Amino acid sequence: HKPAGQFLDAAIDLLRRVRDEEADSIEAAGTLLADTVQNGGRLFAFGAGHSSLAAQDVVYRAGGLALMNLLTVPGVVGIDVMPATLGSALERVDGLASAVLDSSPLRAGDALVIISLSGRNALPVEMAMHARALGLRVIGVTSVAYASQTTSRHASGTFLKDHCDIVLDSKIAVGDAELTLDTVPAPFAPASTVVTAALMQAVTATAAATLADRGIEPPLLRSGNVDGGHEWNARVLEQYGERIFYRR
Ligand SMILES: O=C(O)[C@H](O)[C@@H](O)[C@H](O)[C@H](O)COP(=O)(O)O
Repeated sequence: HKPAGQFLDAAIDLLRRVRDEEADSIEAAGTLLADTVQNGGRLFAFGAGHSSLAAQDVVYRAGGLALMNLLTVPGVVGIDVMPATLGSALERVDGLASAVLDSSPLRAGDALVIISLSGRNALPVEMAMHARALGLRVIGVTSVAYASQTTSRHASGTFLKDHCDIVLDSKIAVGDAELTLDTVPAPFAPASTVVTAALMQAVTATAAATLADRGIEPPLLRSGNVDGGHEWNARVLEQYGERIFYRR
């Protein structure tokens, strides 16, 4: 009955829904990442604001693939921007996504994951449209419910899900808040980062296992906070440096 238990039970139920409903899509996404690695392509992940947190969770990560890179749009990487409200305004700016993609090392055949719960703003929609125009394969992590219950804020009238090769449904109901209290007018307690981080790890774990099953040793990193982790990782980062853009 207490709020903590209600929230955690809501988050568990959402993870169960992802496990039971998105198993085949997670497999397809992990397979696309493994194909891209095998074929010599690069891997990138993007999200704006709090959707950036799931993208970051798979980059330079203990237990994660060394080959996953972050596509950084300045001002929308997490909520670090001053003022934080500028992050929200930048999600509406047409042309930011193309500036960032065109400057990046992404090329035809690469894979880009785009995390956007709503999928409705100009920046993630444009990011997907322009990435596909550049020949990238695009995986979206998005709550498809928003596409029927909200209006697109992109000029095209379309949502992120309309421009993805693979769509992973992150299930969160409109409002991104799992609890209500009779005395309290706004809902509270968002689970979207819990779910998207979990979805992202399921995808990259699938990619790692798929590489392994093909006789390809997955380039996995170890935690730098267990003795010996940084030495292990140094080997891996050097080995795959050509497709890694967060170090040299
Ligand atoms: O207001 C909210 O819903 C979040 O606090 C906000 O930071 C969100 O994470 C970004 O606006 C990106 O939203 P999308 O994930 O829908 O792209």
